[PDB]
Amino acid sequence: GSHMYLRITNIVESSFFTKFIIYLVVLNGITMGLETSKTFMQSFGVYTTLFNQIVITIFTIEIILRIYVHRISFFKDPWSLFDFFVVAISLVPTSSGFEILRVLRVLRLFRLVTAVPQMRKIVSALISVIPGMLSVIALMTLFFYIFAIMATQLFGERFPEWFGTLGESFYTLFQVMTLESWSMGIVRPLMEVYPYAWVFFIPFIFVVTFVMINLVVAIIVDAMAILNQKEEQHIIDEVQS
Amino acid sequence: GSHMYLRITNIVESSFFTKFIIYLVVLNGITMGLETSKTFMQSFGVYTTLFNQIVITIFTIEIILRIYVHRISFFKDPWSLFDFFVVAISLVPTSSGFEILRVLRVLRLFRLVTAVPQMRKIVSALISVIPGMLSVIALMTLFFYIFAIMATQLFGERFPEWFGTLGESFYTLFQVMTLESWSMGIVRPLMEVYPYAWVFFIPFIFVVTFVMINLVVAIIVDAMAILNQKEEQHIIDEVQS
Amino acid sequence: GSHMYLRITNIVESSFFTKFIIYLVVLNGITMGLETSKTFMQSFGVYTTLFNQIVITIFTIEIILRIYVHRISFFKDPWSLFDFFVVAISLVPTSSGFEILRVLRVLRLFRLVTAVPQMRKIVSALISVIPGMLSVIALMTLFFYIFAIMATQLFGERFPEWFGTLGESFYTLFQVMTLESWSMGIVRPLMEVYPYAWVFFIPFIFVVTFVMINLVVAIIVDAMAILNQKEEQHIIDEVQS
Amino acid sequence: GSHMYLRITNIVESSFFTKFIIYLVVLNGITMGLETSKTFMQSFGVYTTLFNQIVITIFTIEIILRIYVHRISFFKDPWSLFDFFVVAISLVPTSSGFEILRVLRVLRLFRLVTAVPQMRKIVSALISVIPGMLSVIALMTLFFYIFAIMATQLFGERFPEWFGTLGESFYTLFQVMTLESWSMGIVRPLMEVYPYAWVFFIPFIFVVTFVMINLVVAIIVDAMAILNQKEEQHIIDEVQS
Ligand SMILES: CCCCCCCCCCCCCC(=O)OC[C@H](COP(=O)(O)OCC[N+](C)(C)C)OC(=O)CCCCCCCCCCCCC
Ligand SMILES: CCCCCCCCCCCCCC(=O)OC[C@H](COP(=O)(O)OCC[N+](C)(C)C)OC(=O)CCCCCCCCCCCCC
Ligand SMILES: CCCCCCCCCCCCCC(=O)OC[C@H](COP(=O)(O)OCC[N+](C)(C)C)OC(=O)CCCCCCCCCCCCC
Ligand SMILES: CCCCCCCCCCCCCC(=O)OC[C@H](COP(=O)(O)OCC[N+](C)(C)C)OC(=O)CCCCCCCCCCCCC
Ligand SMILES: CCCCCCCCCCCCCC(=O)OC[C@H](COP(=O)(O)OCC[N+](C)(C)C)OC(=O)CCCCCCCCCCCCC
Ligand SMILES: CCCCCCCCCCCCCC(=O)OC[C@H](COP(=O)(O)OCC[N+](C)(C)C)OC(=O)CCCCCCCCCCCCC
Ligand SMILES: CCCCCCCCCCCCCC(=O)OC[C@H](COP(=O)(O)OCC[N+](C)(C)C)OC(=O)CCCCCCCCCCCCC
Ligand SMILES: CCCCCCCCCCCCCC(=O)OC[C@H](COP(=O)(O)OCC[N+](C)(C)C)OC(=O)CCCCCCCCCCCCC
Ligand SMILES: CCCCCCCCCCCCCC(=O)OC[C@H](COP(=O)(O)OCC[N+](C)(C)C)OC(=O)CCCCCCCCCCCCC
Ligand SMILES: CCCCCCCCCCCCCC(=O)OC[C@H](COP(=O)(O)OCC[N+](C)(C)C)OC(=O)CCCCCCCCCCCCC
Ligand SMILES: OC[C@H]1O[C@@H](O)[C@H](O)[C@@H](O)[C@@H]1O
Repeated sequence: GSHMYLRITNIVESSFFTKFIIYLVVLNGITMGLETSKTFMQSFGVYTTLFNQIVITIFTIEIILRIYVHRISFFKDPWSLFDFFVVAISLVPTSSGFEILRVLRVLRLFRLVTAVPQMRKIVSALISVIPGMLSVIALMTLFFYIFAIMATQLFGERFPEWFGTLGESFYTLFQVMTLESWSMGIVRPLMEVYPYAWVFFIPFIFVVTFVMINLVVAIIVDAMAILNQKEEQHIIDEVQS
Repeated sequence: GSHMYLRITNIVESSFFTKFIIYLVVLNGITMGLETSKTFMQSFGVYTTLFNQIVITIFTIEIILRIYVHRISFFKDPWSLFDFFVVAISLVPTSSGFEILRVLRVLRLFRLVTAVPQMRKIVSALISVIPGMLSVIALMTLFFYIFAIMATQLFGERFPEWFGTLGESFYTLFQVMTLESWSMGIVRPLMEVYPYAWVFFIPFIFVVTFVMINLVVAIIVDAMAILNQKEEQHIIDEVQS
Repeated sequence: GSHMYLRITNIVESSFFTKFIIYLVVLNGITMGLETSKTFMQSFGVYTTLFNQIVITIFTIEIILRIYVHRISFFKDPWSLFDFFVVAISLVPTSSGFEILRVLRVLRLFRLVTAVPQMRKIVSALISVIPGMLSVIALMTLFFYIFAIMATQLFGERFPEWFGTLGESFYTLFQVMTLESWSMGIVRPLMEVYPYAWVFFIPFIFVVTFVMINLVVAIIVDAMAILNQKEEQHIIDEVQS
Repeated sequence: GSHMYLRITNIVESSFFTKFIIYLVVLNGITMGLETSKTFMQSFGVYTTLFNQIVITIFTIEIILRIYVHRISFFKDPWSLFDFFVVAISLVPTSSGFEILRVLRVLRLFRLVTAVPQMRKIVSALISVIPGMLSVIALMTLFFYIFAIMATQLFGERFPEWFGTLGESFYTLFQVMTLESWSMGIVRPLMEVYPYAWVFFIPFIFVVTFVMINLVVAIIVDAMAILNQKEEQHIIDEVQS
């Protein structure tokens, strides 16, 4: 709380600071689309590469400033950690030879989420449902795991591409979950060799489908139940009192 | 409010006027189906072309009359603006050389929506949900935008048809959203060259799917919550009073 | 109400009568599966053909008896009319030369629905939702109709199989509604010739999808609202009284 | 209740016993994944085969102990019966020559469900919805059965792979239910020979789809109705009393 501390603290926390960052993101966003065209890149490429290095500099300063202001409270904020790791990624230099990190640089456009509070509320809303499903996700994954193992050893030898490997079978089973080509592309070919392959995949399709629908039904109905508790208690004690 | 004004105002606003338009639309509707058959067109084509020019004349008169009656209130009515722009389109002549406008002429059948009030209520109902989703739509589109950029530069060089271009990648990503052939048609081919391509598309499939379902769940549950507020207040103050 | 009338009326209305019919249906049901195997048919075919003619005789008698008992009240009962028309179909003889009616004979197994009251309740439940959707169905069909006409004339000339005809276009548009191969099978081929074909089908996919989901959401939420009216009135007037 | 009985009864019922089993399952689970790699199997295969025989021994002892403790109450517990039949399967020796039972051995990983009570609650939750649907399932299956018979005899002769047989037709009809390639893969080929085949499959697609959605809607709305009964009674009699 020194006098130097509050100097920067009043900047960082200013609406102009936030607004300025958003301007940059929206600008670097448009810039990253244009960088997609080799035509544009041949003409104006050096400009954009610099604007890019400019922006990432600013964002590094910015993240350093917020760390001064917020201190340990910054590394316990998920939105700040995200901003951190996105900016960290952008710093690993293009010479790294692993172009994956060059492409991951686009994740900085997600600042337009962490910085706009109406976006934060949505993402928070969406994510909020997930912790109640962790056990169902675990059940589903165990299920996938068991069936991946059985598939690999029923079909891996004749169908190595689809089932030669735990991973390949996981992949194929996820594909059948989405029902994408599950019969013409997978199970019908399978059955020219394993005529009962349908006894594996149909029940797999039933379970996995039943569970997902039931997840959604339970979420709606159990929420409506809580809304009803809060209304019961209110009505019932405006009557008692 | 002159005496000439109300002369036409009583026509325009008459049930017979409305009924007459609907008759025409339903007639021009049947006519536009028959115009689809070259057989029919070879026999009776000139008849229909004229009936068509007739109807569009009437509709132009009609729209002019409603503008006299309603004045500035007409250009603040979305149903009137629609009727306007559909009739405007039909006026651009067949010589224009841009047959798109010739085909857009079919949109005049949508008068059967703007003119029948039971239809207006449905469309109004449906559209009513949209303004609350604008922020989610924006989040989704930003998401698509970020992933379109990463895809274009991970896969555009070897897969120009599916990913050579921001637009092509947008297209393909929408296709994967609907899950149409996402694995046999897209990701499996992709992985003969980029074995980890599944680390891109599966999480993309999870997010986009999770969000859409969660949109629907939130709409049902948040509405049921409002219905519960209005019932709380009623019950609670018939008790207080 | 004569003494002969009630003689048969007590049979027709007896539990044994109903039970007997169900036995027959379940028996003719098993029989119609076995008739599917040419092996079985070569061995036991003449037996089954007769059992079949037997059963349809009985059912004709049965339907005649119920008409005596129920009189005009029988032709105002949808379950009876169904039983009627299914038995009518079975009477048109195999010599007719239109094997469609030979196959429609299988519809008599649906007696196992019209005769078992737990089934009747389900089907009644399901059908009950439909009259409230008639206007939405009409909107959807008008929509399909307008888009079928535009598609036929944008794409019918180069793509006669998918769009050469109002009917063909209806078909294809229903296929795109279910999203079956809409992109790899239809729109991607289309775009090698009409690069903007995506401006037609994507918005078509949005509308048709939006509407169906919104139909379901409205049904759940509007029902929950009615359940809330009936509970309001009860609570509110046990308080008033 | 002898003194020897309670000796083992206190073990079986101990938290350490349960915990120990779970450790084993999670260990044999990891082991069954590694057994998937021929590389690993060539190096460490004999180890795993023994660990496997070890674990199944333990589980046999374990199941015998729980039978002593629980007696007839064990064969009326579905979770115990499952554990039983999974362990029974594992006992049939590898010499049996029916490798299906060798693969079914993986089902022992489902102990991680029967033994962890948070999992039991989920599966119990999910299964709980099913008994109310039995009649709808029956209606659906009758429906499939009737349509399988009609399809087999309309299309079995020209399309033996898809419809030559009651079973083949069942399969294909389930495929059309999931909408997987129903048009490009099935109905479009069908219509080059049977131009009206769409009069069969489209209504089939409507019914089967309508029913499934309606099942889900009814489940949500009928539950919300019960939640409303329990809240009515509470509110209404805190007012009466
Ligand atoms: C109602 C909820 C439903 C949730 C269902 C979840 C069930 C599990 C989903 C798994 C998805 C499919 C994963 C997959 O593709 O597996 C690949 C990997 C290893 O494969 P690998 O052999 O490297 O590569 C296969 C492709 N190839 C041969 C061309 C290189 O295989 C693995 O290594 C297995 C990875 C397991 C991932 C578990 C994901 C947890 C879900 C997170 C929750 C998100 C909520 C929004
Ligand atoms: C009862 C359950 C208890 C919990 C158990 C959870 C942990 C299980 C881990 C099992 C790990 C098994 C890994 C494995 O077998 O890898 C197989 C393959 C590699 O095959 P390999 O033949 O070694 O490749 C040789 C390559 N070459 C020729 C070039 C030399 O590589 C792959 O296929 C990739 C491996 C994907 C593993 C996916 C793991 C899913 C975890 C699910 C957890 C569920 C918890 C409830
Ligand atoms: C839960 C809500 C979910 C909403 C998700 C929305 C996410 C975004 C959907 C985008 C849909 C796909 C658009 C698409 O095809 O992109 C094409 C264009 C430019 O492509 P272009 O390169 O011209 O042509 C590609 C095809 N080709 C090469 C054969 C000519 O690409 C563009 O120019 C991008 C256009 C962006 C459109 C944004 C649409 C907003 C949705 C409206 C809300 C409707 C509610 C009923
Ligand atoms: C952090 C985000 C901030 C917000 C940013 C939103 C605005 C972004 C606009 C980016 C515009 C980039 C346009 C672009 O790169 O076009 C690429 C291609 C043309 O490639 P090009 O190589 O120029 O074609 C040469 C043709 N030749 C050979 C015959 C001479 O043409 C195409 O591929 C069509 C371009 C489709 C653009 C789709 C725009 C989606 C907007 C999403 C907005 C999300 C807001 C939350
Ligand atoms: C995990 C949840 C993520 C959710 C957000 C999505 C993030 C995006 C992940 C993107 C992964 C894309 C992987 C892929 O296959 O892309 C292609 C690259 C490069 O191909 P490469 O393997 O170099 O083969 C080149 C062959 N050649 C020379 C003949 C052309 O392949 C590679 O270089 C493989 C490298 C694997 C990277 C793994 C990245 C982990 C996720 C990123 C960090 C989280 C951000 C929130
Ligand atoms: C949320 C509700 C969604 C409802 C959406 C309904 C929208 C309309 C659905 C239409 C379905 C597709 C009909 C179709 O395939 O059209 C074929 C016919 C004439 O085709 P045609 O040229 O004879 O044959 C085409 C095939 N070919 C060339 C190989 C012989 O084309 C016609 O003749 C048109 C027939 C219009 C049928 C209208 C159906 C009303 C729906 C009934 C409600 C059921 C509720 C359970
Ligand atoms: C503003 C809307 C007002 C309401 C209008 C509703 C009534 C519309 C009826 C239109 C009837 C048009 C029939 C038509 O054009 O048929 C075209 C084709 C036959 O083509 P054609 O070239 O004659 O075949 C010649 C055969 N050859 C070479 C062997 C001699 O045959 C076909 O393609 C089959 C025709 C399918 C008709 C589907 C009708 C859907 C009704 C939707 C109603 C919506 C109400 C809200
Ligand atoms: C809203 C609820 C929706 C429920 C819808 C249920 C409707 C019926 C589903 C039937 C699923 C398809 C069964 C199927 O593939 O049929 C095959 C068998 C005999 O086929 P088969 O000729 O041996 O083999 C065909 C394949 N081939 C030629 C290559 C060897 O065909 C048969 O033998 C018939 C088997 C009937 C099974 C009935 C299943 C009851 C559902 C259980 C409820 C689960 C709830 C989680
Ligand atoms: C009104 C309804 C009353 C209830 C009726 C329920 C019971 C129906 C049972 C019917 C059994 C018919 C079995 C049948 O026809 O099998 C046909 C084929 C075998 O064909 P086949 O030509 O004998 O094979 C000869 C093989 N060869 C050349 C090597 C010598 O093999 C197959 O295709 C497999 C058979 C699949 C049977 C699926 C049964 C579904 C039950 C649905 C029950 C619904 C209850 C509400
Ligand atoms: C409308 C809602 C219905 C809902 C319940 C479903 C009822 C089932 C309808 C079945 C329609 C099947 C039509 C179809 O394409 O089947 C094939 C037949 C016969 O083929 P065909 O056209 O004779 O060509 C033979 C060519 N050859 C000599 C070289 C082999 O094709 C024909 O013979 C065409 C005949 C069209 C029959 C139209 C039937 C109307 C519906 C049945 C009455 C309602 C029952 C509730
Ligand atoms: O206590 C919080 C502090 O953590 C340290 O790691 C940093 O160097 C400081 O700048 C930060 O304020």
